[PDB]
Amino acid sequence: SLTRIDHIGIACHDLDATVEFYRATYGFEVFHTEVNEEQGVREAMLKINDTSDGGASYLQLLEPTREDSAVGKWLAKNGEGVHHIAFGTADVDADAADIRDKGVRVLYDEPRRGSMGSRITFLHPKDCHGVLTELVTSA
Amino acid sequence: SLTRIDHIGIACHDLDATVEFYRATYGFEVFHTEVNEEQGVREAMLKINDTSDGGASYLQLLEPTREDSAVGKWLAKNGEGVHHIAFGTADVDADAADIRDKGVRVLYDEPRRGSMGSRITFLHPKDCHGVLTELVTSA
Ligand SMILES: C/C(C(=O)O)=C(/O)SCCNC(=O)CCNC(=O)[C@H](O)C(C)(C)COP(=O)(O)OP(=O)(O)OC[C@H]1O[C@@H](n2cnc3c(N)ncnc32)[C@H](O)[C@@H]1OP(=O)(O)O
Ligand SMILES: C/C(C(=O)O)=C(/O)SCCNC(=O)CCNC(=O)[C@H](O)C(C)(C)COP(=O)(O)OP(=O)(O)OC[C@H]1O[C@@H](n2cnc3c(N)ncnc32)[C@H](O)[C@@H]1OP(=O)(O)O
Ligand SMILES: [Cl-]
Ligand SMILES: [Cl-]
Ligand SMILES: [Co+2]
Ligand SMILES: [Co+2]
Repeated sequence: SLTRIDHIGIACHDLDATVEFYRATYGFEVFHTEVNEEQGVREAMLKINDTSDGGASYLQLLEPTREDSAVGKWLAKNGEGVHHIAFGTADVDADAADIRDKGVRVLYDEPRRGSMGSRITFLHPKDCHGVLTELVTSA
Repeated sequence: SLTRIDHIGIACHDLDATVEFYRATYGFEVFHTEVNEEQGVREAMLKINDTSDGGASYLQLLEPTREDSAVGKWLAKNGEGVHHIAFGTADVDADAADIRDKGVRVLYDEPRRGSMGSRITFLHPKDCHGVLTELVTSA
């Protein structure tokens, strides 16, 4: 079952500049940074709060590592802004299988590696009224 | 201080169809619905979780009441998708005054009425790396 908003994925041209804007304007600190070569992103997680299911909610700031990537293509077309939303679950494999059985396109057979060792999948935005939708089980 | 993600604002052509997609696909229920004539929206709040600051996080589904509105114009230009993000605070007036003092454009002098009697303001998306950003104090 999906038990939280895990994160808001925000695409930006310059991660270091955008991280500084969040820190200076709101006082949000960097929880974690990493590069995901498979996804083609340099990412910064800013933790905003903890959640009633035992997890947390983050802003996930993303800069593309290459133009030919999900976020590189999206930035080229749309400019900086919200790229995806992510829901947390204790069992991404089971929740993904249930949602596949409703005819929503699940982009990965098997969950892949996301932030901080998480296991992730995505739902096609054209099946979700225009919202690229991530499912996340934390490590 | 901003202590939670309050909500994700999602623009849609047909609120009743989009609410049904969230209910059928994820099991999310309607927490509240209302019309905001000033903002030009018919809205549905779906509660996803409670938050460590005592508040909650929602999906805010929005259908425009008229074409000449924030959401009507955005839908016309961009199609269905994420429209804004909202941060919760115990004192929207003070947090708005601090952010005004950093040169980020605050759209309302005085917080206005939002969902469930809340007091809200917005930050200009061109000052926030492309993200229309709401500040919310719950009633
Ligand atoms: C690591 C991490 C984490 O949480 O752990 C992350 O979040 S990594 C985050 C980065 N990774 C990902 O996003 C992986 C999942 N995304 C993808 O696989 C792809 O971006 C998708 C969904 C398939 C789309 O393919 P592609 O990038 O090749 O562009 P596309 O040209 O195929 O676009 C197909 C249509 O979908 C629309 N479209 C594309 N990206 C979209 C988005 N982010 N939100 C809403 N709509 C979107 C686009 O406007 C096209 O619509 P029209 O037909 O033109 O109207
Ligand atoms: C009740 C409730 C609740 O929580 O309680 C709600 O949330 S009600 C939610 C609905 N209410 C609101 O959104 C009120 C706040 N929004 C506004 O006042 C306006 O939409 C804004 C920000 C000023 C923009 O003005 P307008 O609608 O007239 O369109 P615009 O043509 O002025 O656009 C100016 C530029 O800003 C860009 N722009 C417009 N809306 C945007 C959005 N949602 N996210 C990111 N960028 C956006 C647009 O692409 C233009 O960029 P280019 O220069 O072309 O690149
Ligand atoms: Cl990697
Ligand atoms: Cl009203
Ligand atoms: Co993500
Ligand atoms: Co809102």
